[PDB]
Amino acid sequence: NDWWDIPYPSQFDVKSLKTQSFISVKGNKFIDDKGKTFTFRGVNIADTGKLLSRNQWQKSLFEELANNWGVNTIRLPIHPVSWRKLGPDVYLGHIDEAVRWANDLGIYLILDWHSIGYLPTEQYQHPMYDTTIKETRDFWRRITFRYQNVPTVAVYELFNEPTTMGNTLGERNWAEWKTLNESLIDMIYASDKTVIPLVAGFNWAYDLSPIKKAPIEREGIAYAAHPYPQKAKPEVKNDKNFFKLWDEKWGFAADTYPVIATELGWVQPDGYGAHIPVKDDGSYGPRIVKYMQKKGVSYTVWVFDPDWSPTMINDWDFTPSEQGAFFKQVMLEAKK
Amino acid sequence: NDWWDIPYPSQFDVKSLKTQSFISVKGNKFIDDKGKTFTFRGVNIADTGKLLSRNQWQKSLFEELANNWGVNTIRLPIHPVSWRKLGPDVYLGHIDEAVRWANDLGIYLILDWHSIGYLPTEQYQHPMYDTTIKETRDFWRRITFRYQNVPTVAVYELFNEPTTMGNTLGERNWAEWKTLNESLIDMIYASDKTVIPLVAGFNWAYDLSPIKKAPIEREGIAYAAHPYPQKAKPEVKNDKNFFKLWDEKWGFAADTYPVIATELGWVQPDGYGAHIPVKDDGSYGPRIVKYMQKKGVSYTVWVFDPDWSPTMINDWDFTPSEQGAFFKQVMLEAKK
Amino acid sequence: NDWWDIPYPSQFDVKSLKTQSFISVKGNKFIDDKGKTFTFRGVNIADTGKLLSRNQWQKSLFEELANNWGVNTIRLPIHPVSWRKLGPDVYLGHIDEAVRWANDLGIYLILDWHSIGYLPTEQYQHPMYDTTIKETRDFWRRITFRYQNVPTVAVYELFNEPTTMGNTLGERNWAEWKTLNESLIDMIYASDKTVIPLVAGFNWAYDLSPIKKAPIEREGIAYAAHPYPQKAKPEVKNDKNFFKLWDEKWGFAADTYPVIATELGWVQPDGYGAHIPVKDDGSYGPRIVKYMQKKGVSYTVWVFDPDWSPTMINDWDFTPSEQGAFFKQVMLEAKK
Ligand SMILES: [Cl-]
Ligand SMILES: [Cl-]
Ligand SMILES: [Cl-]
Ligand SMILES: [Cl-]
Ligand SMILES: [Cl-]
Ligand SMILES: [Cl-]
Ligand SMILES: [Mg+2]
Ligand SMILES: [Mg+2]
Ligand SMILES: [Mg+2]
Repeated sequence: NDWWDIPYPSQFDVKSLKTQSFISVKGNKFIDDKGKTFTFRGVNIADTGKLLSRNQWQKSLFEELANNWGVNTIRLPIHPVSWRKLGPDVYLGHIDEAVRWANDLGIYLILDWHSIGYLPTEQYQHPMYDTTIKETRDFWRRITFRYQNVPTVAVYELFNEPTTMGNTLGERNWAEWKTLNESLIDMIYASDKTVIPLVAGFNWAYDLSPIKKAPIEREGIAYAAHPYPQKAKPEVKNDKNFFKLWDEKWGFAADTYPVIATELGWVQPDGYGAHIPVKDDGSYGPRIVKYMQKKGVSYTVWVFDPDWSPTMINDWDFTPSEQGAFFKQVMLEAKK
Repeated sequence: NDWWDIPYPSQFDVKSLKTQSFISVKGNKFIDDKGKTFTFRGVNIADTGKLLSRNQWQKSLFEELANNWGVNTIRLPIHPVSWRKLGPDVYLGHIDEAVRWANDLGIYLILDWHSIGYLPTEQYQHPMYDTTIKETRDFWRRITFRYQNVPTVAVYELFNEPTTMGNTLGERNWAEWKTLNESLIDMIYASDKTVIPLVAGFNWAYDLSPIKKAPIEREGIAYAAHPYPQKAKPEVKNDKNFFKLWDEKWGFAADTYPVIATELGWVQPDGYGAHIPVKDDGSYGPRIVKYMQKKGVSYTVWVFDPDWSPTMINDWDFTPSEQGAFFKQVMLEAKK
Repeated sequence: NDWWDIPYPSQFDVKSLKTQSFISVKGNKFIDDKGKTFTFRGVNIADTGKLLSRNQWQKSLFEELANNWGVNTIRLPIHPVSWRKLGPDVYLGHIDEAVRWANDLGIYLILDWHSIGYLPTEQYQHPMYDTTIKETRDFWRRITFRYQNVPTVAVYELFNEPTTMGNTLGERNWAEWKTLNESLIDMIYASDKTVIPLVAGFNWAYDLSPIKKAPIEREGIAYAAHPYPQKAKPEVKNDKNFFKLWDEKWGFAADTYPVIATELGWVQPDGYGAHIPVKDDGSYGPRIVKYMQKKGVSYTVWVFDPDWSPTMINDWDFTPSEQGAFFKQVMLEAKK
């Protein structure tokens, strides 16, 4: 163990993959490399470390989703605490497995640096999300180098949920956040220009309104939105009123840039692991789907896991939950 | 030990306390919530970890001080190395004990993030004081959330002693330091507006002169001063000359803002643990007391401990030292 | 093990040294304190931790170099990973040994904080070089205090090789880098004004061109250059064309400031540990020596070690390599 003999890193072997189209940004759409408009449709699964701990990190999970749930995309929420606990080298080795599985099934990955808080002050909602600017840069530097020229890995979601929690974490400042995303994007593009960065707004990735006046000044990006049921709070709960509020905060973005709702979903207020902002009577499902389909918005439901809520499944035999059965039918129909 | 099951933090239970007035800032004074002018008068004790290590962290210490030494305030100098060694969760559990003890005795706490150095460059006088901007923010975020609405915890002293040690630690810059304090204050006020932040100047919390032109731009704060005997160095040592020098550097602040001299004290030049700037023949005692009483300045003597110098006590039976006997009489008389 | 009893640091004992001239900057030259023009001529050796691990950290190494290789200078490349692995206290104790050895032999040390990457974003070429702004400041704070007034330690080389690796590590920005060096210099000069800071440019300490318009705004400094054989790439390889390219990027600096080429050297393209940018047929040796001698440039060859390449020696009996035999003759002749 001489530190001077520690190897320089290696890149994923693209020859190990079957042919797969690259996804790219064109105006306000994604397109495949055949030129056809593309929509990300799929789910989040849990952090790789959580799945490994219960022996659920396996190809059979991806096969279930691709073959039975109609997904074309899986979002991997890589939690900083798990990145550190497994260690970068081991974690990347498991992401490699996901790449191979996904490629074999013809589906795509969104790699999400899964933190919640305010990166400019390095203050977070919970220790599982704890990180630094330095560690965040390093994650993207390592990821972009390793998966250079890998079509399967389509989207780099830079920071899951920006929030200052009522300014208890710092003073939210769009200019500062914009500049930091631009810095990350520049590192990424210096290493791989074929990948799609995904940028989020404040109020837990809900409010993209700042981009009306001050969008990120880089091409080829998309914007994230997390339009959970309780984020908009109209006094009268109907399509028209939710649509208008969604329009104002995030939906407008889809007129100019591609948008991925990288989290959405619900559970009954008296259901399993129910909490604000995910409580709903179920009318939200058809509403958000109708709204997204109208605008051509892409999405990954939270979450295809039986422990973390709101769940899509009740157990590891994949018994569907209320929202699981709903979205499964939606995705299957969209696939046709 | 699954990291996703680590609990979110809880707040101190205010129902566990007896009725106690809140202290607040009004102009250049502190007032209690009955509207009466209030003066912090008390002592520092040692870091909680030091006391626990010798089994001296107990209610009987607070009882000695309240009943026999006339104090209405105790300053807790929380050293970053001890915060890390005990760990936040355990350290906060011991601060809870202090809150309950102090509340029962009708006295107040000043919570002091006890570092010495230059936080903007993260360089310090000694490793026991080592911290980062990130860790400092986190400390105040955790403290402010936990003690929301707790009258007993009156003052949040953001950073004990700013100094660049002759610019060996960085280039002292008031604008940069001011901005950082303002950032901390904003985090604190976003979580609890009833607490009093206490801000310090350069030259080891001695020089408040920068606030003449550029005071912190936030309401409800106070300023710290550490007017140890050797900080002012008049050629002729008398009341008039020390008073003028104190006026110029820190005393003037009390005309506009409340001031707490959160450290002061002396030992004979040939006494126990004697060092610059605490050496004095004893004439300093009546002088600083006269000066503070004239201006209505609050204070906490350093230190009610038999090991750390200058001591107020010779042993844990509370045998008074020279300065201990002096200040004990002063505080007892002021209490009457 | 009470953290409050951890000692404050001590300074190297200058009384332990024999008389040795201080080296200082005067215009574009170094001069000794007798007023005579001085040129650093010597070698790098490996990191102290690497040498200790094979029992090669000993005075006999310095004696070999001074007595048999004509050196007046040794550059110590202190790798951050090794600084952390040995720990500051132990590492400084070994640097003390080097100081005593070097002083006894009448030779000088360049202390090099041996990182490769972009310090403003804290991203690096390899983990052995990993550091932070905080740790880098702390290193120089500790070094400058300890070796105050020690003539033997002549040059503080602040950061070995700045590079953004094609902007994959961050966006190279001269203004930001300049400001950071100025910050380090100010810390150093606040502690010891007799030492020479050595500042490097981008493209792995190759490109000093930014200083034409925006030199570091501090007196008494020198500039580093690492003119390895493949850094300049003329289509026709001859003296004239290399000289012009070297002139443009780094050589011009020697007209106004002292310059130390703190790394240079070569190995045959099919030789031991051959890599870009050190591959050459050997014509580089006479060329760079001629160029440096013309301009009065100082230098330390990389590297007097049998493992790290390009080597000056084949084994620890000091069998010379191709470049070793070449530079040994050059230095011996220059000494005469
Ligand atoms: Cl927010
Ligand atoms: Cl809730
Ligand atoms: Cl200062
Ligand atoms: Cl002293
Ligand atoms: Cl560069
Ligand atoms: Cl190569
Ligand atoms: Mg890709
Ligand atoms: Mg309070
Ligand atoms: Mg020196």
